Amino acid sequence: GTSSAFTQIDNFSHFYDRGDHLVNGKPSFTVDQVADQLTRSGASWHDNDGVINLTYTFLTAPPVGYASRGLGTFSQFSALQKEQAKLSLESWADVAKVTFTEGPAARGDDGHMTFANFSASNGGAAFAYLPNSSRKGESWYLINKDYQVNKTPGEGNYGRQTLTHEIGHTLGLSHPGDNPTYRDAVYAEDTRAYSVMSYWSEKNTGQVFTKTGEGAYASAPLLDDIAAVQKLYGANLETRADDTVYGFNSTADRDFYSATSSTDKLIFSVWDGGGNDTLDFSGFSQNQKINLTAGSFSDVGGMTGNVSIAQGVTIENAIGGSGNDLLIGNDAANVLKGGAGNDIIYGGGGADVLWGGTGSDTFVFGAVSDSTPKAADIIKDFQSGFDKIDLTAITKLGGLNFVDAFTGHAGDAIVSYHQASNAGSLQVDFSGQGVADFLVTTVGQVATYDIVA
Ligand SMILES: [Ca+2]
Ligand SMILES: [Ca+2]
Ligand SMILES: [Ca+2]
Ligand SMILES: [Ca+2]
Ligand SMILES: [Ca+2]
Ligand SMILES: [Ca+2]
Repeated sequence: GTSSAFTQIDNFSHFYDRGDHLVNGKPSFTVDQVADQLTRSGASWHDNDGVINLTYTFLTAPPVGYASRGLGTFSQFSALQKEQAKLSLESWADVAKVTFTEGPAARGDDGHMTFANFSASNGGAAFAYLPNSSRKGESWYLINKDYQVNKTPGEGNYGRQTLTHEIGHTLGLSHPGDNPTYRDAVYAEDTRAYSVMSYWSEKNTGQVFTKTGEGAYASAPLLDDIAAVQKLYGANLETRADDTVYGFNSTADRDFYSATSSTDKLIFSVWDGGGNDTLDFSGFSQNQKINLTAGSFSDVGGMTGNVSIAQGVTIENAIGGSGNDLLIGNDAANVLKGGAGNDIIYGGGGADVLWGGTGSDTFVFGAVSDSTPKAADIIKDFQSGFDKIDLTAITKLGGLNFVDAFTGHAGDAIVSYHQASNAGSLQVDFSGQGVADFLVTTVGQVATYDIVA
């Protein structure tokens, strides 16, 4: 078998797997299957420049025919709503080739949107129309004494998510399915852990973002939303194409990608056009499970399934917090830092740079190709007697034969140390060709007893 450490890594890497199986009695849909689902109406704005340029107006007066809509008193968006709306608009433009410019409809634009409030509850909390309808571009928001959610939209609250959700609808995204409850969902991932378009909470799929009496809602497009809107309009590869840090010490310049306190409730899906990026969750004290796999989910900031990387995005670095975290790299050369606590770090393929941080850290290797002589990982702060290099996924617990020189026998391993440069190394000849086919270098001495195999 393998160690528990490896099993924890493997289990997490597969924890949110989607497609080809039932979950909650419903088919599990992959991101692409949901992208189709969310765009099943066939409505979209049309381009051309290969970009959809929309204009939008915060209506200052009721349109012609307004009174017939049964919405009651019309009112213009407040400055706060306009500010939040713009942030919501921006979060969509960030991921797909659609732009929103405040202004009147213009012959040069691909469509025009309108935003406004109404006071009669009968109109519903908020609503919008698909771009193929006669009321294309419109979204309306209820505000009255009995319903105040839309009066103060803000990062993380439902008021902001409503703006995001309604704009998504005006862009052509349908709600995930047609006294309905999650039981009526067409697919398993129809919850707001995967899409802001969903009516159902993340609890239905097992994620935990918050507790009773508190609201926690992604302010920006989530994993499936991004897939859906890019399917419609193409991915916007221009955004944050330089190096970007998301989370703590964020350089993403987006309120929803920023954490400044251990109590922050991050719920976001990372879209990025390139560069050398980092998910920095160093400010959290809770156990985290960070997955750098494209399209995968992470448990961040004491919550679960709240962070994800959009399909097509390569995130290279991760920094855990003070909790006992799991860090899973991808094929790229990753820099993974555990932070305090007892972490389990899995670099994956490519030559990685691993920092255990303080605590007792375990560096897991699941395949020889994870760390070869020509592309070796380096553990920058290995602490013998406390840290561990775990090769059980490879050796299946068969053990290693620690020698001073490869004898041509498979399983032979060599622990070396270079006192002058405080550099250590673990070489292994798994295949038994008489030469190392696996290599891990360290800063700090490694002893045979620090190896789990
Ligand atoms: Ca970037
Ligand atoms: Ca990158
Ligand atoms: Ca940690
Ligand atoms: Ca650590
Ligand atoms: Ca890697
Ligand atoms: Ca590696």
